[PDB]
Amino acid sequence: MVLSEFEWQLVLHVWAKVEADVAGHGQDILIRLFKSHPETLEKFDRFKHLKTEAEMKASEDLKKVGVTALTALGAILKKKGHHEAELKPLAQSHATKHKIPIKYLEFISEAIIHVLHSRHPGNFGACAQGAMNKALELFRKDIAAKYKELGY
Ligand code: HEM
Repeated sequence: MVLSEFEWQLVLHVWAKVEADVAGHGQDILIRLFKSHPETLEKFDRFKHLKTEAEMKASEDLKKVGVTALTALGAILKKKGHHEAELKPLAQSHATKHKIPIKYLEFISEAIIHVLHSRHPGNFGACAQGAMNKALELFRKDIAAKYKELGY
């Protein structure tokens, strides 16, 4: 699949808004992921003992991990699909080191959309949501291709 230039424009304008508060978006995304899908927290050896939303909000480690993920995602999105070099190492680490199934990447994609809608009323309508859904789908499909090459 491919996104149109117009779809990329929508994605990257949204992402530039995310960049005004990367840490806050990252915290909200991971907390939404862990509350909606608690099994995902087990994959985080650095902070899998966290239990409550208040503990998660007080964790500097959770915040830093969220910032790193959003930073990498932003760098990849800015390649507008031409992201082979940037995405390959990430796909490899998630297959082999972190052991993240595709279903968990679907869960985090849902969390991203949810948080974008929650944090950006009036600036995240149907056009932007559809474009971001497609960009995240492309990201997941390209990761899945690398997973298949590894037999994961
Ligand atoms: C938008 C999707 C995601 C992006 C862009 C992303 C990006 C990253 C990056 C850049 C790193 C550090 C470098 C590396 O190890 O490759 C990382 C680490 C990690 N990721 Fe992801 N990730 C994503 C989704 C996920 C999901 C859904 C999970 C688990 C359910 C996960 C689990 C981990 C873990 C456990 C680490 C190590 C964290 C730590 O150091 O404590 N990632 N991720």
